[PDB]
Amino acid sequence: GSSGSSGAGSATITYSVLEETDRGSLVGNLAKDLGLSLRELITRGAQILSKGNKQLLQLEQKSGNLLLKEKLDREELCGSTNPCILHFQVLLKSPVQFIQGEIQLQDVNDHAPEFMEDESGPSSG
Repeated sequence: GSSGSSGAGSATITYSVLEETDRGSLVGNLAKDLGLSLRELITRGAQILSKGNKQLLQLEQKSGNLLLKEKLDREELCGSTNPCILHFQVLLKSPVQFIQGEIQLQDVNDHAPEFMEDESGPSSG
């Protein structure tokens, strides 16, 4: 059997946060993101990996919320530059595991219509 081939995409998670994010601001949910439980995140010790020395993130690991270390700067990360995405990774302990998350800039400006969803019905004849 054979059926062509294709598939790409490194980023697994994408967060939303401005650029002037204040220190101690909730970037997003990690344990709730993957839909995992704090415990699971705790057991596997889930932390934020940003930069070699001094991290710009700190997962309290209490409610699964990404906390900023300090007040960002600009150039340090991106500052204007595009796409302007933070570079981080979720570190896990035995079983040691790592993820390739991402931080998208708060580019909220669409909203779009939405209101619940539920559809399903086959057809044939």
